[PDB]
Amino acid sequence: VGSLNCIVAVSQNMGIGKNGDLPWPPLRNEFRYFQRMTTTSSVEGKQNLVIMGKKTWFSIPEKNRPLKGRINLVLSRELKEPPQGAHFLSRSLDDALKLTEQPELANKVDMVWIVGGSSVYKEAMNHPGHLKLFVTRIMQDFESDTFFPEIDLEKYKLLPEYPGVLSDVQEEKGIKYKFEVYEKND
Ligand SMILES: COc1cc(CN(C)c2cnc3nc(N)nc(N)c3c2)cc(OC)c1OC
Repeated sequence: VGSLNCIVAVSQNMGIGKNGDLPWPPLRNEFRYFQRMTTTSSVEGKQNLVIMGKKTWFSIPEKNRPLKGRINLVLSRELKEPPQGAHFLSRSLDDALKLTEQPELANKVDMVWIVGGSSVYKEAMNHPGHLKLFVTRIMQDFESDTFFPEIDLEKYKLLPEYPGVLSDVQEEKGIKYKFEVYEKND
C-alpha cells in the first residue's frame, strides 16, 4: 500500500550527479534526512520500497548498499540479474509497481520511494496517480553530468508544509539548502 514518492537533492543548475558521485561535498544532515524519510514506516511488518536506476545504485558507496531496512529494487533494461545486494531488478517503473502485488510485496510494502536517476524520475513524474516530490534545493551551482528534469509548476503544486519536513533554510559547510514538497494527482 502507501503512496508513490520521489526524493531528490538538486543544485541550482538542476544537477544531481557528477562522475559517479554528488556534484557537492558531502552534506551529513542532508544524507540523514534522505535516510530517515526513506526508512520510516510507523506500520508493523512493512518496509518501504526504494526504487533506483543502475547509475544511482552504483553511486552509493558499497559500505552503504543495500539501503538497510528498506527493500532495494534496481530498475535497468541492461543488467542481466539483480546486482549483488539488491532484492529485485525490474525492466521498467510499470513492472516494478506491478511487482508490488504478487506473493512477497503486496503484504510487505508500505511506501514507495524513487531515489534516482534522471530517467527514473522522468518516467515517474509523468506517471498516472498521486505523486509527491521531496526536493532539497542546494542554493549553489555545481558542475554536473546528470540532471533532474524541470518541474512543471502549475501541474505540480508546492505544499506549504508537510509533517517531518523542516521549513527553514539549512546550512552546512557553508552551502545553504532547503526542503520542499510538491504533489500531483492524475
Ligand atoms: C545513501 O548513502 C549515499 C547516497 C549517495 C548518493 N545518493 C544516491 C543520494 C544522496 N542524497 C540524496 N538526497 C536526496 N534528498 N535525495 C536523493 N535521492 C539522494 C540520493 C551518496 C553517498 O555518499 C557519496 C551516500 O552515502 C551515505
